[PDB]
Amino acid sequence: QCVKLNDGHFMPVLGFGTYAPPEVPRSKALEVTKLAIEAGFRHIDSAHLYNNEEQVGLAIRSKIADGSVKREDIFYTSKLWSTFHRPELVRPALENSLKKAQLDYVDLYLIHSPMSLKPVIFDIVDLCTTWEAMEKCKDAGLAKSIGVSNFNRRQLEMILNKPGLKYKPVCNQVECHPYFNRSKLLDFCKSKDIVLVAYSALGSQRDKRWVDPNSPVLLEDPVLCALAKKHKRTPALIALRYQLQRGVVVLAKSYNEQRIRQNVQVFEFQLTAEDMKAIDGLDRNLHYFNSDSFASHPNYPYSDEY
Ligand SMILES: NC(=O)c1ccc[n+]([C@@H]2O[C@H](COP(=O)([O-])OP(=O)(O)OC[C@H]3O[C@@H](n4cnc5c(N)ncnc54)[C@H](OP(=O)(O)O)[C@@H]3O)[C@@H](O)[C@H]2O)c1
Ligand SMILES: O=C(N1CCOCC1)N1CCN(c2ccc(Cl)cc2)CC1
Repeated sequence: QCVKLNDGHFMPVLGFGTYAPPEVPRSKALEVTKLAIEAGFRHIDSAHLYNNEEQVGLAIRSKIADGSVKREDIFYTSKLWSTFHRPELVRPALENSLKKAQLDYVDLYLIHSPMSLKPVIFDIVDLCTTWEAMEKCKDAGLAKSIGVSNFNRRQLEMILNKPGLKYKPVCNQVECHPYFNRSKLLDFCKSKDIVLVAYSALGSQRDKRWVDPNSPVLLEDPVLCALAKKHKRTPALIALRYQLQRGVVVLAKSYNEQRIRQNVQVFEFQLTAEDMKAIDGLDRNLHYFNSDSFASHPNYPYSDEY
């Protein structure tokens, strides 16, 4: 299934998460993205930060080349890293990601984060100027659609109320799972025809660089475990399926062949209303990404949200 974005284009509601840390070789990003497409994933999420666009773009091109999919059947996202918020740096950053991926266009380009950094050392940029330059990339045909990531409600409103806005963001990609379900923001987005896309929807990869290993492991949650057994699925599948029934597009990273195939099972069953309330009962404001390196930053998004 696919959801119609607010600029007319379509986005598959299940997305492949492509991040893997440095300890993993760049060549597994190629292998696993091919397997993902083979299992039925049509939405692939990447970014400049992830240092894998060559591999991921080659995986897409390899599956166009063997006739398994057509380019228009694939929805590929890249993101504008935070060192490149100044407007004159926006289009070059995008032309860069395209050259790396060896594609003619991304389906989606995002501002990766509102926390601007110098081209831990901070920058001040007017994000409306960055956005105008995002609009120009849509007009040029470089990005079929454009959107934001890690924006809170006030930071989104700044764009939507901009004088002479040409394009609403089509989406906001934010951390979103049963421990941090972003309900209030979700309602805001729905009221504006903006799609919430969930990352770390399986509880994040627990990278010691950003995540407190003392954090509860979402996929070992007792209520999700009980629901997995009721339905004879896995706690991963309950957490993904939770997101689809709330109108959220969900990403899922996995570099394991069995779990990549398992995750597409999310289309094969449904949770009931009481199942959904039980999962709603788990919200506890736990953002796994919780670092000094973001938290003292003038435009920290989790600064609002009280
Ligand atoms: N915009 C941003 O700021 C931002 C931030 C975070 C993530 N993202 C994007 O969203 C994507 C996904 O988020 P994430 O990387 O934090 O990981 P995630 O989807 O939350 O996955 C976390 C771990 O779950 C595992 N997993 C996958 N399927 C499973 C299953 N069926 N059963 C048990 N575990 C399973 C994976 O381990 P294995 O690989 O061993 O299977 C993965 O490392 C990222 O890859 C990236 O594309 C964006
Ligand atoms: O996409 C990112 N990945 C990919 C998922 O695994 C590691 C880091 N990052 C690092 C964490 N990032 C972040 C930025 C703002 C907030 Cl509020 C939370 C996390 C920026 C993007």
